[PDB]
Amino acid sequence: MKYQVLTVGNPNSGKTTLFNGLTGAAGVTVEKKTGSFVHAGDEFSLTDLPGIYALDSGNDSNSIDESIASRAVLTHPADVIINVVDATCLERSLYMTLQLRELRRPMIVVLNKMDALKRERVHLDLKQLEAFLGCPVLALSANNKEQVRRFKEKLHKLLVQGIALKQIELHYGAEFESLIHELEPMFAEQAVSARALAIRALENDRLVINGLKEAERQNVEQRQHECQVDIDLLVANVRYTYLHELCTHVRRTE
Ligand SMILES: [Mg+2]
Ligand SMILES: [Mg+2]
Repeated sequence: MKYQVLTVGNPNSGKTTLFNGLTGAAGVTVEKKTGSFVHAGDEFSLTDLPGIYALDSGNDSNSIDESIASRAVLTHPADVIINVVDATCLERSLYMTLQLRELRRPMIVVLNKMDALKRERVHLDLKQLEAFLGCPVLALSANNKEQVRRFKEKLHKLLVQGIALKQIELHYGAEFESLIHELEPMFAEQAVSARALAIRALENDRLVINGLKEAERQNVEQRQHECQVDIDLLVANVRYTYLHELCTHVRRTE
């Protein structure tokens, strides 16, 4: 059975290096490479998504690479999404990981360059990271082809066994959570989390909004204005707080 795998991550996070090591052999050719490798009589079509720092659609140009990647994660179905994070800049790369896990999609966090972090006298509790994120957090180094081969086996087992996904608990605020629950039913029948789609709708992500009827569009529009706090400010603040406490727990100074 053929399995669709999406490799997404920050630019220069090792996301590209993993894809080339695994698969061997468009209009966004910056970071749109499709590859294939076979393991245990099953095929693995991989799509290297452009390196991005956050999720955002475009049509405004200068953001085509980002728009392509954001669109794929939100529409293009995939059996698992390999999110590569560079341990050296841990906090920076986790912003997309938070948005990714919010989608409630099969996810595998692959921590890269863990060896370099040891040299900086920084140690990481990968196990504690797995508990907070609720998704498989695997650690390797994409440079090591030996470790890359070991990763193929872990992925195949994980894909067949099923990816256990413990929903991330965020609680932006009852003020925001009330609005989210009111828009959740519109996105029930999707491929991504209905909750996440409403949050993106409340952030005025036109990509999600354009799939809405004009009437439902006006209903969503009104919710943005009938707020005592700016949606963008509130969402960003909650996301930052979670990231900071997460990093301070799993990290260790010497
Ligand atoms: Mg109200
Ligand atoms: Mg209109």
